[PDB]
Amino acid sequence: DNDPLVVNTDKGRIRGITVDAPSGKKVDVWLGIPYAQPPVGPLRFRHPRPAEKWTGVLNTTTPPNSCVQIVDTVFGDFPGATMWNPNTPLSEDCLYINVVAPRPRPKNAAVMLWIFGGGFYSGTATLDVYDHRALASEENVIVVSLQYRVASLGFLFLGTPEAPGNAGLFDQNLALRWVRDNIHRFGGDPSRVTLFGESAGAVSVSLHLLSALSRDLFQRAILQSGSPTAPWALVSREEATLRALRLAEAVGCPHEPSKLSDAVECLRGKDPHVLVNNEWGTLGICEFPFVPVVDGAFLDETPQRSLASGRFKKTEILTGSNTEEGYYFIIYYLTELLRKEEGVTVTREEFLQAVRELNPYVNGAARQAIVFEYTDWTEPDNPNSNRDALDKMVGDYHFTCNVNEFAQRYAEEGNNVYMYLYTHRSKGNPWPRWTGVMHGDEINYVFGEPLNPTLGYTEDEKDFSRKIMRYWSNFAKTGNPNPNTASSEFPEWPKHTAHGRHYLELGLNTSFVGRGPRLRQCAFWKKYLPQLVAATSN
Amino acid sequence: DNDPLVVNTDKGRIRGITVDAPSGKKVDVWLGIPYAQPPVGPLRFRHPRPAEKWTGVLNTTTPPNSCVQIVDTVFGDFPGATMWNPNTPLSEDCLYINVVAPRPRPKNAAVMLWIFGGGFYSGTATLDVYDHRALASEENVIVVSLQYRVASLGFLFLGTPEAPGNAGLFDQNLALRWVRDNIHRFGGDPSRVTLFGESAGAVSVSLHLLSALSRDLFQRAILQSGSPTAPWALVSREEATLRALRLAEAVGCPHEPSKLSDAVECLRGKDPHVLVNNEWGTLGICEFPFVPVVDGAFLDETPQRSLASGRFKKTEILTGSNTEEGYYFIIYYLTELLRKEEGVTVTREEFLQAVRELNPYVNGAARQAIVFEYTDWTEPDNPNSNRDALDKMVGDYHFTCNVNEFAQRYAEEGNNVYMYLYTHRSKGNPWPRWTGVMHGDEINYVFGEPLNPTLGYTEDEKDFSRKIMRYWSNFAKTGNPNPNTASSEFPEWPKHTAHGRHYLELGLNTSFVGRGPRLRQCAFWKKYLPQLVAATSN
Ligand SMILES: *[C@@H]1O[C@H](CO)[C@@H](O[C@@H]2O[C@H](CO)[C@@H](O)[C@H](O)[C@H]2NC(C)=O)[C@H](O)[C@H]1NC(C)=O
Ligand SMILES: *[C@@H]1O[C@H](CO)[C@@H](O[C@@H]2O[C@H](CO)[C@@H](O)[C@H](O)[C@H]2NC(C)=O)[C@H](O)[C@H]1NC(C)=O
Ligand SMILES: *[C@@H]1O[C@H](CO)[C@@H](O)[C@H](O)[C@H]1NC(C)=O
Ligand SMILES: *[C@@H]1O[C@H](CO)[C@@H](O)[C@H](O)[C@H]1NC(C)=O
Ligand SMILES: [Co+2]
Ligand SMILES: [Co+2]
Repeated sequence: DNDPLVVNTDKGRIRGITVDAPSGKKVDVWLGIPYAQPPVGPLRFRHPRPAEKWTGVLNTTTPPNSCVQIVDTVFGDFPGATMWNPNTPLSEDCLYINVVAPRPRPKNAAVMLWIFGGGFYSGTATLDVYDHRALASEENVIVVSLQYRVASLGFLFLGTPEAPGNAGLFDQNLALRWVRDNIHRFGGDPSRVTLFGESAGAVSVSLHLLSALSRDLFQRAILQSGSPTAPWALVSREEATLRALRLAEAVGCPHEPSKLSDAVECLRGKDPHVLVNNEWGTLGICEFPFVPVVDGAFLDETPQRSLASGRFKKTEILTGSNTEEGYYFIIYYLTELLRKEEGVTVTREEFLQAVRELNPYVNGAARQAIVFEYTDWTEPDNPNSNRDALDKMVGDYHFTCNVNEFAQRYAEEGNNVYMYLYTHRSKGNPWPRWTGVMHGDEINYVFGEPLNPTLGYTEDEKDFSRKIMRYWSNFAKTGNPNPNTASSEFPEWPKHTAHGRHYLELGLNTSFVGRGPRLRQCAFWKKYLPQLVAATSN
Repeated sequence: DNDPLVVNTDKGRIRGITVDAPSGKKVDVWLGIPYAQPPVGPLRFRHPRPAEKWTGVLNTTTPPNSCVQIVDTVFGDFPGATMWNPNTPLSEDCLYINVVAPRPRPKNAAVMLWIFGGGFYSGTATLDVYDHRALASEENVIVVSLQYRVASLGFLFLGTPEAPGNAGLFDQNLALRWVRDNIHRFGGDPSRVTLFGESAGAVSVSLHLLSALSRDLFQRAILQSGSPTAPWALVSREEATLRALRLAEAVGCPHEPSKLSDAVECLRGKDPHVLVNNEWGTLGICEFPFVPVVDGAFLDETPQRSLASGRFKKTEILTGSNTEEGYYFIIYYLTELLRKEEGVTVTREEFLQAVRELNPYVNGAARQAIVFEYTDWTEPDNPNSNRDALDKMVGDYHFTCNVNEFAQRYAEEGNNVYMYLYTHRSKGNPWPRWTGVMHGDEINYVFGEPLNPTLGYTEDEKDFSRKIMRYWSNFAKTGNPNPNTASSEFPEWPKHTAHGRHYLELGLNTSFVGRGPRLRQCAFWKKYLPQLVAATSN
């Protein structure tokens, strides 16, 4: 065909469509490309099979079905909560890819590949926050995104072939293989694939750097507020086996570790919606029932041992955190304290009880170390500072410091690292003004949501999106976010070197280069408190 | 006599002398006024008796004998060390008072009463650094000072009547009773006696607020680098007996706790220089062999209990610290490392060894907390930063944090407190460059030593001296260092209130107002580490 919209993929022909960006610059899109067999019936829980080849021309004009997942209804139809809720029908047949190329169609352009986040229980590529048209057109890159299986449906583990674990990661892996085989046909370069993700998506990106099966499938990596050394990122084979049995028990299935065939058989027979709804039992803050696991094929060691020994992809990294990571998770957890309303505060007594609840696995002498490290000693009983203390202890432990470990371990092995601290509140932010720069706020600006003027983003926010979109794309192209010839509009992002630990603050009216971020609080979590538990355990 | 230089005291007459203050201005001085029977022979170690009345007119014109103590000759003749050594001849007959009045002679002026410091083992009022002429003449106040017994001669305890303890403080108490009975005859107000001291002199001054015996002998208090809850300020009455028995053992006297009369008798017979030069056995950093004790008369409870209950004088307080309180004591103690020379530094392993030797009583799980709290996580193995960390751990624990606690409890019992942080180096400081603003560095400036034209102080340093001399004298006069009308050259010193905890930075080119200072580091020593040791120690 002389038509550019039709593209001969390795398994068949697909017809795309030309779509207007919100900027007014046209782009070619291909939405809902089948990259794998629908994991249905006996294929549930297992690793994906490549899609059966088709005869004729399939129209890839519609956003695909999202994977079966729970829906966030705790705050009803609250725009800040519902923006992450899935916007396409929930189906087990969710294994699809979306490609968006700029106009005119490039030759061998840099490929930016988005892997979504939702604590490995939720999320989808089809959300409007992940719109590719801005990032593609404004920066001249092939923006790609994929669906992977989430929750128990993508991460059930029993230490058996029929529930081998990491099925969601192998979904991502098979998509990376697809991009390598086919993205050149859409105007991309297979050798310049940059993986970028947020939260569990950023964790996923880090596991792809560590893993052997995906070591030769991409080039560079961006990691927004996530890393493979996070407490929640992985779970042990011993605990993962028990939770699958708990799921079977809760759903009404045979749930004995002696005979594990009977459990999976009926689990595959159950409705996928009742399966996901009965996952959440008694779990603490920021720990998710079904997440990645050290299986043997994808990963054959814990990410710490890979990181300690130095066994990871020798490539550039761009990573970072936000100032208020914890609040989002302490909103959904701790519901009675921290209500979704304006001007909430925490009294010292309420703060003292929260460290017990937010850290239920630590002795008591360790809990004394936590109350000292996270206290505003200028005004110890300040209701606003005590609320802030809760955000930081959760945010540092579960996100910021784990990004720092990963980034610092990449630095002192020779690779160039570029750390950010995202410090900006959107002017019309639906959440309370005390919540600050929450986990996932950066996403709105990296994907060019302010360039859509039908949303009421300011002029400086539009300039700020254009600013960080360049850093992201510049890095994906050449391995440096910095421009070729420096500018006042585009300040210097220095390397996060091992000896220096520098980072660039990302905000409206700044270019402040700090060091860390928050090295003392991370030193607490990663060095001090571990040996304090080791000392006081006996 | 209508001659003004003579004054008929309660025990006789004395004649003073007119002399020039270094500046050029003229003052009346009365040097070596006896206030006690020489504590000689039977009266050694016991509390002082008042002076026997004399006939005629005593020529009170020569500076008094310094009390028996050791001479600092580890560095030989280093000007920075020899300035604290005694400049008048050593004698047991040392219980004298100095009075210096400005001209024209006032009528009912504020009395600024100086108590010196030397770890309760050393010091004298006659030192050229404590030059009263400049202060008196510049601020129009009656500057008074006194000689109190130091070392074992001043503070020996065996729990007997013949060695009751606190003789040095009872010397000060009697000296305060003299100033109350007599200072109206020199032109001073007995009701406006403001005590002021540094190091152990500030401790002394602080205990006078606590004490029942000296409660009604003065008005206000100024406290430089000192506090009654300092670890070195007092020792236990249990320990202090053992200290005396070890001193008796060293000199060759009976050291049997069953028979204490033979010990004190034998000790009374020995030469006073033998006694002082055999006190320093195996004592760690910032802990002195003979210091104050809870006796029953001067103090009938520990300073911590009196602060717990609010049992102290209801008045104003002007207290503070310097930035580098520790180095001075880390130079003399621990001399193999950190020696007296330019550009010295401490490596990580030397820091790790230093924390063991500067805190040898803690259990090791506590050492991990100290190293964590006093390491620069920006650059953990920086030799400069590891050195400064040693200054702080000693400077905080022994000085800064006890000053803060005393100011805090005062502030939150409704008293008007004023906190400072002295941050200024003399331009011609003989000590090394790395030492910074060391312990007792402010004394030269509060006493008006920069106004001496034979010395080479800068004109900015002369202004800075006149600046703080005004604050001090304003406080002594009114209970507030800030001037009435609020001058532009004199910045606002806000009250160190219980809620805010504001302190003024005292430097050349700064009027910076902070919080604390070092509240986080003081919460470590006073809040966290105490409950750690109790958690860990079995
Ligand atoms: C989309 O697929 C459908 C069916 O698989 C096709 O839709 C038709 O194609 C042409 C497009 O100009 C028109 O006749 C109608 O829109 C549809 N007619 C019929 C008979 O199906 C088509 O192959 C694909 N879309 C396009 C734009 O080619
Ligand atoms: C210091 O004391 C002396 C002796 O009590 C005072 O009297 C002087 O005594 C000497 C004898 O050594 C006579 O030569 C002088 O004439 C006396 N001096 C005066 C001024 O009368 C002496 O007055 C006292 N010192 C001062 C400065 O008055
Ligand atoms: C913010 O920008 C303004 C000029 O637009 C300028 O004052 C400065 O760069 C920033 N403001 C500060 C640092 O107060
Ligand atoms: C204090 O420092 C500032 C720096 O901005 C300078 O302008 C000023 O001249 C300094 N003060 C004096 C008295 O020199
Ligand atoms: Co059962
Ligand atoms: Co013996």
